[PDB]
Amino acid sequence: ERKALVTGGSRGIGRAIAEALVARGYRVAIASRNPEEAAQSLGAVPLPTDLEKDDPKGLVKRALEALGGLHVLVHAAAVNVRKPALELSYEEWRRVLYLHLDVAFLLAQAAAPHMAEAGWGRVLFIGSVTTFTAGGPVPIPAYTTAKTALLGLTRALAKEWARLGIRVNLLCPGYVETEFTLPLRQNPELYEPITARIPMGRWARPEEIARVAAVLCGDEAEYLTGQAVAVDGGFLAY
Amino acid sequence: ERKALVTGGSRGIGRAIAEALVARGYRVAIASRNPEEAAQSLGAVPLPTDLEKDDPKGLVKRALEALGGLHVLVHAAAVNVRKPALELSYEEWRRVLYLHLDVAFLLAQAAAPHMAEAGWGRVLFIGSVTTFTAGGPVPIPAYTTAKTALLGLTRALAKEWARLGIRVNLLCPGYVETEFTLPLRQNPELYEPITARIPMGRWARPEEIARVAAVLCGDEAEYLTGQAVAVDGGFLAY
Repeated sequence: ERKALVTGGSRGIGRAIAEALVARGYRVAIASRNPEEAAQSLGAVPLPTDLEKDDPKGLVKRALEALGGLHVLVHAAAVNVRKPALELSYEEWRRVLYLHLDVAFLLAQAAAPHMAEAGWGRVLFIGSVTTFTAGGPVPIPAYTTAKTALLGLTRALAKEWARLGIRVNLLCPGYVETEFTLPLRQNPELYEPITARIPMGRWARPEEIARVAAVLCGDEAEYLTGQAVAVDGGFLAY
Repeated sequence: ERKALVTGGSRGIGRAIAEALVARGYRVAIASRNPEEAAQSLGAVPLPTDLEKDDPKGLVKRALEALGGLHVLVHAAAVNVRKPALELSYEEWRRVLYLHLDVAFLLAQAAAPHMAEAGWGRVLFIGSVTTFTAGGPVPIPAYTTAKTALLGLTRALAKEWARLGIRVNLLCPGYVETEFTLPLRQNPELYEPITARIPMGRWARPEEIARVAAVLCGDEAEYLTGQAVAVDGGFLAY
């Protein structure tokens, strides 16, 4: 019954979330550069797009038309430039901040009217342990800044749209085994020091993160809004 | 299949959580001073006890024997002495800190071995918006201290028991309509200023809080531990 749009939905965390939503009976549309194969496999509508360049408003419009409505928005698209601040160019800084933060704002702003019309909505932004820390041995200042900024956006939008029936939250996955994080998992100087700080002693599978994402996209979150929910195996608590 | 013990389970938030767990197929035991009627109504095992005086270890033992095991512990017992610090006696301070914090530690410490034996466990402590603030117009310094202390205990136990298959989290309900909070709801000078800060514009029903509690007591929290999850209608984000 609920209609959902998941960006970065062809692989990694986004894919896992899309699968979880389909399992809940939601009509799902996934956006990424080449979502065709994943969409057919998951049972979702494919929406090819380059979110680093294409107008976000346009993607929301395409989702509304493809689904016949829009109640849920999950922005799980991922990109990164893992370079220290003094090496990072402004173009690279902007690339990371645009996709993670500006697009988050633009997508949510475009989706809200439709959720309000339905009187029910769920916006789920994707954070990180870097929403609360700086990534430790990994040089990701731009990513850290963007993922922390999302907590402010989450609070701001949650505050303004609560009366409209929309809940806005920030799911903060910990260290997860995906293609996106391979550079970290393959480097011992990164993987070892990080994993030693995870009480559960292992990285997460995307599906384990998606279990919580589904909750934040359902009736379970009726009175839950403007919050970050960290699913990190105990990393931050360590 | 899962066996759960819920303190403060005859009314308010505890009762709602017990109901939610029974709905999930869990075998539940509720503890409070007079749980008989509620237990019969909910379909749970009654465990009469005065947690402000009776040895917590004894209650856990009684739960294990009544349920045939123990996988879940929810400490939702509630008490308060709403007096400013300069008026509060040490006895009153200790009354609040003992029931909310010391008993939390003692119950969890006693339950952990059984959860570890089963290789799966969920400990859910109950926080408050006072885990992050001081209660605003309400004079509750002891309660604030205890509910904030629980976040430290949550992190500490989560860190040590993660490898044992136990997840430990702090559910922080916002302003909820229960008998316990009537003094706040009945006073305009308290209710009005507080509610004006809740984006959703209303207090929660216990059942709405329980929806999230159930998640934190299930497989959805497999990779979620050592965290606080606030379900407050947007109050803290405001």
